[PDB]
Amino acid sequence: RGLLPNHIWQGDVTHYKYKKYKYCLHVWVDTFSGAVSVSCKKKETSCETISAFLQAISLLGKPLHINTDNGPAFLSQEFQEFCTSYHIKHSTHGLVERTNGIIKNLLNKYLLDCPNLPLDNAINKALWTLNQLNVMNPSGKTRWQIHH
Amino acid sequence: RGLLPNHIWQGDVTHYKYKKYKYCLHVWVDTFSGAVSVSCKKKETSCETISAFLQAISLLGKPLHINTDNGPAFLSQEFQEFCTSYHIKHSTHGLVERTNGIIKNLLNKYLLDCPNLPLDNAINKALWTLNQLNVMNPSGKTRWQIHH
Amino acid sequence: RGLLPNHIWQGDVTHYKYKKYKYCLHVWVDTFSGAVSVSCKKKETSCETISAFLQAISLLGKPLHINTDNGPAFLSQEFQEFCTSYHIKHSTHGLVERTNGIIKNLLNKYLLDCPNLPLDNAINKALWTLNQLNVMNPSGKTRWQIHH
Ligand SMILES: [Mg+2]
Ligand SMILES: [Mg+2]
Ligand SMILES: [Mg+2]
Repeated sequence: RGLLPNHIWQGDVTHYKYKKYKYCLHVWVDTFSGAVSVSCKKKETSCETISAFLQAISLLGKPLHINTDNGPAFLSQEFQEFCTSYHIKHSTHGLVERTNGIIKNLLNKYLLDCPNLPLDNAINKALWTLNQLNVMNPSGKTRWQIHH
Repeated sequence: RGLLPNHIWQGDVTHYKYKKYKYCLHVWVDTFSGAVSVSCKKKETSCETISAFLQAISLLGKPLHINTDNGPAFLSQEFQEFCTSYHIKHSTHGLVERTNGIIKNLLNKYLLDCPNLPLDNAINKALWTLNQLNVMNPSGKTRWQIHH
Repeated sequence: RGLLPNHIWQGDVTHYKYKKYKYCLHVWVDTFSGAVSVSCKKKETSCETISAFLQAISLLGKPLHINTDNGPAFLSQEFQEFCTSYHIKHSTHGLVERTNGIIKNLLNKYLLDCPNLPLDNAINKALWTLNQLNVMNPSGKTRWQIHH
């Protein structure tokens, strides 16, 4: 739906069980490039949501428009004030699901390749692998090449 | 005073009290874009000054010319050798104060939003928020957009 | 041998003794820009090799072609599958040695400047110093300027 990179992003929190803890993967994806940010958090309150959103922006640039679900972190006064103050349009009207699934498959593969190592490493390598290594179809480009 | 990004930077150390420790915020700011680096350090010796300066350069690019105060870390043989070896003009002739103040206000806001979380997180989110989110006047651009 | 940045990289693991432990510096260098990645690892199995290679790619971009020695991490089924899946040509035919030496000299200098601080800090500052600060001859440019 975005017409160029950083026009319109989609965001949701998805859940990932590892060692009997259910982590909150905060996931943002550009609707034009398919480029992704994901932050592994223990929670999904406004303090973690704003934080993941800043991580995403540091990696992808500032979006003009974000679309989320009606989850309460996204509807909090803290998140609306953030978006208003920094001129980010926020609406609340599949890309994220499909991106979640690709993330989780890479995350699982990296956990098994390196079982000794922390969850954060696997998330990181999943993230960078998807954006920079993965060649997309029909374009022949990576998300990173289309985005930047 | 700089004519384009990375022509001339201003640098100083400012102090920030948190939990009865006075941290040294090493702050560099581009005089053209207003783009900022800040590193939270426990000290301001040459080893920390060179380190913050490398953090700044990794984030902003290499400057042609830096201007500092006469603080001893900046006048150390270690810092002069660094600047000489890598062809960075160093002179020792408000932008930093005003930038300090904006940093500290964002840092305080993030500490109160997230009281449970470490100082480093608040510094980081202050830093990225100021460079990438904040829209400057009359230009309508962020520091990041002007700088890069 | 590369005709522009990210055409052809050279990679090897070199060893660095610090406090009676022999670390594995995984080193990648672009044959055109001379730009470098180095990751300090405890080991050189496929899990660490793929990880250092992702660190390198995050910093330098995705290469078309990599050349390594016949070390077993590079010949592992895991590393060949990685290269095949993401369309990176891998051959197994001085740049790395000379780069190792420059890295190690900067690493030693930073350890002595800051003896109190961890090895990882010295590696990091060595890495960024070499890519961004060091002016190369006859070009007058840093590795970073040529690469990006
Ligand atoms: Mg949701
Ligand atoms: Mg001072
Ligand atoms: Mg070898």
